[PDB]
Amino acid sequence: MGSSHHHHHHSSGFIDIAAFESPLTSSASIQQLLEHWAADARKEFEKALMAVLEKEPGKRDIINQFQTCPPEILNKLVLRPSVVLWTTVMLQASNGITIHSIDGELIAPDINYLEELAESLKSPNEGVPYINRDDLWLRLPFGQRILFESDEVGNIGTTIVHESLKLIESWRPALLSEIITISPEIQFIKDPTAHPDKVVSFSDNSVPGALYVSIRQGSRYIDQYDLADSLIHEHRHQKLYLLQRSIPLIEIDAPLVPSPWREDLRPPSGLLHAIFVFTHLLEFWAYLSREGQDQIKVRAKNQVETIRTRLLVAIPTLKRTHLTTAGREMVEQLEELTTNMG
Amino acid sequence: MGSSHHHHHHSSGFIDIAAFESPLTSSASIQQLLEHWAADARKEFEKALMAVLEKEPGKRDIINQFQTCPPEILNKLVLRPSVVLWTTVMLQASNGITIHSIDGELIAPDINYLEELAESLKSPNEGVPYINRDDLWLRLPFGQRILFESDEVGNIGTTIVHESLKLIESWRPALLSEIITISPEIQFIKDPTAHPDKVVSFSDNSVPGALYVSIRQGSRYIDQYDLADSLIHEHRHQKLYLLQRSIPLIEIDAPLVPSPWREDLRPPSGLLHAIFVFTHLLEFWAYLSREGQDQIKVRAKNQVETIRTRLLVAIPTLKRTHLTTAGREMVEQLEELTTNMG
Repeated sequence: MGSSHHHHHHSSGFIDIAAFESPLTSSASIQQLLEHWAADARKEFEKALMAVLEKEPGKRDIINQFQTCPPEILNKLVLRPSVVLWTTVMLQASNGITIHSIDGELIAPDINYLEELAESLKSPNEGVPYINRDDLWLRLPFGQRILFESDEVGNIGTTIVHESLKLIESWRPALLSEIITISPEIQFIKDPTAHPDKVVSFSDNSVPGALYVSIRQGSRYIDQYDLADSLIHEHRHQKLYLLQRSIPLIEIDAPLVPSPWREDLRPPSGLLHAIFVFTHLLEFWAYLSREGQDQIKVRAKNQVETIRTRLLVAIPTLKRTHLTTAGREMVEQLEELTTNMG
Repeated sequence: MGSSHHHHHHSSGFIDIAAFESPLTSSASIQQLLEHWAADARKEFEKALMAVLEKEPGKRDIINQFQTCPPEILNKLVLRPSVVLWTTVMLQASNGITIHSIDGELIAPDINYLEELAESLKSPNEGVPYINRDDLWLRLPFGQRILFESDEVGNIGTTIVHESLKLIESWRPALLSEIITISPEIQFIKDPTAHPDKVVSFSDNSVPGALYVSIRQGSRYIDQYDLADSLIHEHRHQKLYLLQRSIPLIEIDAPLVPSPWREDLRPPSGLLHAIFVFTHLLEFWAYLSREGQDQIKVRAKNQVETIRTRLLVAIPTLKRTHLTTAGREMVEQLEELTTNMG
C-alpha cells in the first residue's frame, strides 16, 4: 500500500573497522574521521561566510570574529549539529536548492544566526554533553511535528540524563567519552502522535551530533535505563554517520531488504544502521542482566533475548547485499559480537 | 514518527525531451531508448542462460532454443516485465545477492521458468496488451500483500479494460500505441488493506512493462474513465523508467522535498515521477471536461481543478532541486503544459 518502487537503481548489472566498533579501541579512529570531516566543513563554513557577505556586506564586523579565531576552536565549531545544518541550508540556498523540515516547512537561511554563533566564542567552556540547549537550528529539521520539552520538564530530564550517563560510565567509561566526542548535544522531545507508553528517540544526519530523546512517557518520566538505551541507540547512528561520511559501507543501496525492526522493506544502509545500533544495545542489556540490580534483571533478560533473536535474522539478510570491503568487515565484526554472546 | 533520516547523501557540496513527453512525437525517441535497453538486456539474459547451464547442464536443449531464436523475437522477449524480473533475480542469485517481495519474502530463482518461456515462443502471440495473464513472475514482487484477481473477476475486468483502451484511443491514438510499446501488461489487483472506495493502481521497475490496476472496488466495479486514469497513471511511470534508464534526470536525490500527493517528504525523483504522471492525467481529464459526455463533465472538471492546483505547487518545489540538464528540460516542458490550460 505504501511502497517505494521508482528507485533509479534498476542498474544491478584507510581505518581499522574492527577497532572503530568498540569504544575502547575507537578513540584514534574517531579523531582521524573528525579531522577529515572538519577539513571539508571548514571550507563549507568559509563558503557560507562569503555568501553572507554577498547578501549583507554590513555583517563584516560579525565575520571578523571568526577570522582571528584559533583553528582548534573553529574545527570543533564547524562540526556542531546546529552549525552543520546552518552551513548546509546556507550553501544550498545560494545554489537555488531548498531544504525542508519533516513537516514540509521550508527552512529559511538565517544570516542573523552568525551573531548568536559569534557570541558563543566568548564562553567556550560549557557542559561536556549540552543537555537541552535552546537552539532553533537544532529544532528546525522537525518543525511542528515534534515538540521540544522546556522549563520544569527539561529540569527533571537533566537529572535523569545525568543518571543515564553515570550508568553508561559505570559500564564503559570509554563509551561516555565517545558520546562526548561524537554526540555532544542531547535534546528533549515529545511526539504528540506517539502512544504515551512508547519511548521515542530519533537522529537525523542533517544535524549530526544531536540526539533527540523523549524524557516524558505521557505525564510520567522515563527511567535511567530506558533513557540510556535511547542515548546509546541514537549515539550509534551518529557514530556510523561519521564513518559513512569518509568510508562508504554500501556499494549499491538496492534491492531493498527486510528488517526485523520494520514492517516495510528498508534499504541495505538502513539495515546496517539498525544492526550497528542494536549490537551496542545488546551489549548494554547483557551487562544489565548480569551486573545490574535485581529489579532491572527481568527487563534486561527480555531485551537480550528480543535483540539477539532479531540480530541473528538481520545479519544474514544484510550479508547477501552489495556491501563494500569496509561494509562487509563491519558486518562480520557485529556478527562476531552477537555470536560470542549467545 | 515515520522518518527516513540516515540518507548517505549528506554530501551536498541526448534525446529530444520535449518530443519524448507527447505521445504524438515520442515514437522515435521510445524506439531509440528500447534498442539501447534491449542491447544490455540481451547480454544480461545470455549471462542468466549460462548460469542456468552451470547449475543444471541438462537444460542444454532449452537454452539452445533461446540462443538460436531470431534477434527480432529475442529483443522483445528480454524486455518483458516477467523476463526482466527473472533475469534480475537469476543474475543477483549468482552474485550472492537476495531479492525480496514487498512482504519481505525471498524471491527464489526458478530455473524451470525457462521451459514456460520457451513455450511462449512456440505459442501464437495473442493480444498486444496482455490482459490479466497468469504469470507468477509478474505476481512475485508483491507476494501475499497484494491479491491478484482471477476467473469471473478477471473476466469482467477485461471488458472494462477494453472500453478504457477504446476511450484512450478516441482521445489520442498515439497514446494507445505508446501503451502497447512501453506497458504491454495489465494485471488485475486488489489491496485488502485499502478502503473499498479507493482506486488502487501501482507499478514497480523491478517488473518494467507491467501495470497493476484494481478493477473490483468494494461491492462494485470501476468504470472505464477511472480505469483509464489508472492505466495512464501507471503507464507514465513505465515511460519515465525507460527514459531514466539511459538519461538520468536527477543529479542528487536529496534533500527530500514535499509533495502535494504525499503527507511526508519524498525524494526529488519521486516528485518528478508524480508531476510526469499527473501532467498526462490533467490532459486526459481536460479532454473529458470538453469533449466528454454530460455525465462525466462534472467529475472531469473536479479532476482538472484538483490536479492543476497540485501541479502548480509541485513544479516550483521540484525546480529548486538538483535536476540534471535533461531533468530541468522535462520539468519546464511539463510546466508549459500545465500553464497552457488557462
